[PDB]
Amino acid sequence: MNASEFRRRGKEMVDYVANYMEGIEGRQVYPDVEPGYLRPLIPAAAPQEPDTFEDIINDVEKIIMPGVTHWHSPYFFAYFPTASSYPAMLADMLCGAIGCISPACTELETVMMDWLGKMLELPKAFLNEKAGEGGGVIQGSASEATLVALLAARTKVIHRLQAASPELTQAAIMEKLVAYSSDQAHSSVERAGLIGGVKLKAIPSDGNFAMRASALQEALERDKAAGLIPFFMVATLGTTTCCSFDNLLEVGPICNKEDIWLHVDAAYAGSAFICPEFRHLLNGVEFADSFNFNPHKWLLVNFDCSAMWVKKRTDLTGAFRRFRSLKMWFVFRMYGVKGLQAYIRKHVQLSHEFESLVRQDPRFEICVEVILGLVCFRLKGSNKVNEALLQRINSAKKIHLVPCHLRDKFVLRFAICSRTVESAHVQRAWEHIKELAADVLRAERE
Amino acid sequence: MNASEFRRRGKEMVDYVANYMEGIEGRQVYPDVEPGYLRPLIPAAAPQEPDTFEDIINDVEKIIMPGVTHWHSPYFFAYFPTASSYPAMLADMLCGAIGASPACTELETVMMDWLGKMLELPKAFLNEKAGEGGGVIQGSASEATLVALLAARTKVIHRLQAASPELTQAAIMEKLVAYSSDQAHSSVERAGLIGGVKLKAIPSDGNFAMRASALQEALERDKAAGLIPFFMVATLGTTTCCSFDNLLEVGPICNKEDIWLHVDAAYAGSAFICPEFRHLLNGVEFADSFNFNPHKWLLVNFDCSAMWVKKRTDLRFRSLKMWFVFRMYGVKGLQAYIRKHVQLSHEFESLVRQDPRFEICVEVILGLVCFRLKGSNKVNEALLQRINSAKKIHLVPCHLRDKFVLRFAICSRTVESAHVQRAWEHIKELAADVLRAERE
Ligand SMILES: Cc1ncc(COP(=O)(O)O)c(C=O)c1O
Repeated sequence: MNASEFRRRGKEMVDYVANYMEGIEGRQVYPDVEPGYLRPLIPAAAPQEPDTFEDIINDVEKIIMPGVTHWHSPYFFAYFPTASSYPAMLADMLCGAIGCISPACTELETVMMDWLGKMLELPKAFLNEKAGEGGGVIQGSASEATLVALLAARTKVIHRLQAASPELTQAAIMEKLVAYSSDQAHSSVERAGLIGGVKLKAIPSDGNFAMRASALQEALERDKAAGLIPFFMVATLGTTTCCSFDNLLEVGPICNKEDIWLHVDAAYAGSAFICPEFRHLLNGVEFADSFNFNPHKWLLVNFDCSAMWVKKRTDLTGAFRRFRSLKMWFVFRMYGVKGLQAYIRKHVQLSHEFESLVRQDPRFEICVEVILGLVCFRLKGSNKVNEALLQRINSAKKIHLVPCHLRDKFVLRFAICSRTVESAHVQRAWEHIKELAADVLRAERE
Repeated sequence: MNASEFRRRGKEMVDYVANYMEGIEGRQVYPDVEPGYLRPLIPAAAPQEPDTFEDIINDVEKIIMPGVTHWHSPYFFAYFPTASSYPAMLADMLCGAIGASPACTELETVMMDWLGKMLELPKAFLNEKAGEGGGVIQGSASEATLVALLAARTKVIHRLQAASPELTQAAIMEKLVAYSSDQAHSSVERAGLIGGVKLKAIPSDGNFAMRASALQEALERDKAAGLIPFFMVATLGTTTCCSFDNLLEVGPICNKEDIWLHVDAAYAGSAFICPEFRHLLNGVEFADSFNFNPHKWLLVNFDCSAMWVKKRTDLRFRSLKMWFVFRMYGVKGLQAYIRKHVQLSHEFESLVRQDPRFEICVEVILGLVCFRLKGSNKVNEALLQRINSAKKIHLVPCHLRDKFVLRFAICSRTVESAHVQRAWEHIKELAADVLRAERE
């Protein structure tokens, strides 16, 4: 098709999109289709002549929609929020026109990482605006980022021990290397240790599911005693399981003095640190060698955006593609800092709403302190009761919740995710959960 | 911003984008601004209140455009891998709104069938209810080559162990050999290193095609030296020139010698939707796997690389975009698209044959012309250097044998023979100046 025809149809698709979004509340979030429903609906071969746009869009409604998961539904309460903003869509559009994989890309990235750095109020050591030795950079995921960090640290320690002891071979050194994370850390850490070919050990967390000084130091002594070599440690701010926070201020100086590279994975919670109410949870970065979080989670930049800063950017070269700063730029300019702060606080509020609806009911309990946007709750009593509860919910198909385990407790996770969630939805949700609970607790007397 | 702001600014962006594409002829293909230009044009910190859309798009022209490459220019005469058609942009827009997905798994299966029939692969390769064999979208062609090689590795190991229970996997692998043309895309070499097997190049003939004589030789030399051939990559539309391995001669030898025959159609594979070109693909019946990237010529986004196997046992929502592109051009549209480009190629080819200073190195079949200035390597390097220096068009070189070469690829959506005329005349001029200098 020619330019002029894209105009008619692009604008049409813009309308089609807006509609889908405006009416999204109406859709059953999860698909109920029987395998192989699709093939009969689509012809055996490609068409010789072009089809009409009318026919194709109809077909998107009739054929594709029924078979897709609508995660932008405000009724999606699983995992963590996944960024989808209209400003990013507009960027993707432009970005599709230009194409990408020169200087505007690299430069807007550096400057955007500086914008974001100033927002999270990071130590100047991570910022390269005033000529600093460190800087920011966009990765595809927290996981990739953690890997990039593990491998920079690996390279580092090798270059150190070899400088001080030339006779020493790479193979012989990596045999000894040990890395760390909290027992609450994310799989991406294990992934990294295996790719990086080193040993990974978990530190036991405390009753707030946080890594502390004493526990980390036990570990280190234990492994140094056996001749192993600490080189890398990941600290999680906003664990996947229950949004708990490693004690960065306790752990930072330890890592420093033990010549252990400290990476802070803040993939979800990191977004909230642009609000002064939450910035303190980040106190400690001072000590970190690298810091990462996912704007494509809670900062409205559409997927593929992961933000990482390092104290020494040449440390990073040791590890040896797209135009993502454009999205960031659009999102930041189209919302402003204030608007972003509001986005965050609106979720946090709604999470506290749900929280206090649960407390208020003598039958339930909160399991972890509710810090920001995730609620870990439970029906008082047996696990089995709560596995029963989650079944009912997940079977009813109105909402969907993801259980986790906290030591020995089975726990239900409610997560404020979507861009358009209001107080109304959260309430509707809690109704549904509470009907189903009473049902369960009544089938408990039989 | 809310949904009705987006109905407005979204349609506005549709306009900005179309304008962009339409006037693209006029833009210089390469930035003429230095790393460092951007920071001072843009404030030091993010704004507190929302900026206006109007000020943002103005900033895109004034600030972003000078700093950007413009690979969608007709004057970009190489393969732009992240190039996209309009139907693809329409798809992306929807894909954004949407974002465990039964529709995306199943559409992909049907699209692979569509592509399949378009290329008219033998019935075997079809996943269309036949049972045996089938097709899959791999990440990239490198990833495909590696998948075939692993499948092939596994096959030979089982084969040899059934015959000789004593042989160990390790003892076997140490002796395995893989082959490909000496024009084999780099991604064969990588697949071998990861598969931990020996890779040897088969020398091509006067046409840069792999032939029986050369294949048999290597199988003889290596079998006798106690090695075991197990895998080969035949290339259809090489990445240096636009060469074509002879499947008719190579195929039968593979089947006989138990060599697994993977065909790498690369970029060229798309041309086989046209009857004129299907003869270059005769031989696939012998092949065990077949791969190509439809991005190049079937106007998709390159997240896509199609691969089929004769036997399936031996082994992001992409499908939507495919569906949109195929549904929106039609087969005939797609065909006209390849055909136009081939035509532009033969037109550039003429201009080249019509100047005695230049030669043509490889038969021009598809959208690529390999030519140079008659004479010396030195000379040509100098000509390429000053073409890129002028930044008005872009070309990439390659080495065929021992000889530097200029590749002219007609690849963009908007290319017309005017752009070709204008580019050739540009290439003549700087060749004059280059020739002069050489005399000194
Ligand atoms: C002949 C050939 N094989 C393999 C490849 C690799 O393609 P991809 O980058 O999609 O893996 C290319 C593309 O550049 C090619 O031209």
